[PDB]
Amino acid sequence: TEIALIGNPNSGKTSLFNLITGHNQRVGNWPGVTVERKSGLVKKNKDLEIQDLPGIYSMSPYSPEEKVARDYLLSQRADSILNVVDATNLERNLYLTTQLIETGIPVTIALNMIDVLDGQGKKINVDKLSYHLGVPVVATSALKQTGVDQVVKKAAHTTTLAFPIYDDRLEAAISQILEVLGNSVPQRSARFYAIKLFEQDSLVEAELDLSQFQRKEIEDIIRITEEIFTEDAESIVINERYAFIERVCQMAESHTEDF
Ligand SMILES: CNc1ccccc1C(=O)O[C@H]1C(=O)[C@H](n2cnc3c(=O)[nH]c(N)nc32)O[C@@H]1COP(=O)(O)OP(=O)(O)NP(=O)(O)O
Ligand SMILES: [Mg+2]
Repeated sequence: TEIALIGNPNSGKTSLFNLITGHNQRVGNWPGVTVERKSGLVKKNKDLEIQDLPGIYSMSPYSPEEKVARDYLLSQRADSILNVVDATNLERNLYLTTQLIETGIPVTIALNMIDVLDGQGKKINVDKLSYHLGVPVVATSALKQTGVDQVVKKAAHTTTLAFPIYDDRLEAAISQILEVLGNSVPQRSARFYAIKLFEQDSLVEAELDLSQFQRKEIEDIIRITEEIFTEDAESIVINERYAFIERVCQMAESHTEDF
């Protein structure tokens, strides 16, 4: 079982990797430490091979190091994404998370640096956060060495799909683009690609070898949807992503009992 450590730079990926595998890979207090993939067997379960990757802020990234993690993800090798999330910068970290879920590779969140959040006198409702994100979440600290074995066990158990649901009208366009795509994208990641094409992402547009006919249909779908939303395609998706994350964070900061 192949488990990939994916998350923003400086979120504690390698720190967790080292704890999990017994390795002593490079860890530092600045973003951009890890620059290539490192594999290692999980000590407590030798059937699992975990992968340390350079940090990434989104799936439309701006450095060669970020490209290593993106290419790795879209190569379809991973069985599990162990998404390492900085608990003290939750909203910013969840941007990538929502794109990761869209790849259809099951996501498990290591809600890391929980000890820092503790010292800030702050709290995250782990169960609400997991419920609204539709993924398992385990609070971890690579510093205090807590939750680490638990989150790996959980990630492993996901390899044996709910996505963030946006505005109906955007969902209608994503479904239309999915139809146009057919088998021209890997089935598991289809939604990730459909959304990126809606956004007119340069990388995805160059990567996929779509026919003129597919491209014209997608163009027409985008134009129709922009007129429906009275907003440009790029903004539609970014805003939907932001609104989803905002709702999620408000749930995550809510410690009231649900009756
Ligand atoms: C006391 N440690 C720190 C507390 C706050 C900010 C930085 C540090 C620090 O001395 O450095 C690393 C570490 O110990 C610290 N750290 C990691 N996990 C925890 C954690 O769970 N709690 C605390 N307090 N600090 C943690 O964060 C820093 C980043 O860790 P990684 O290099 O593992 O991050 P990455 O995701 O692999 N970056 P990249 O390769 O994608 O560029
Ligand atoms: Mg690292």
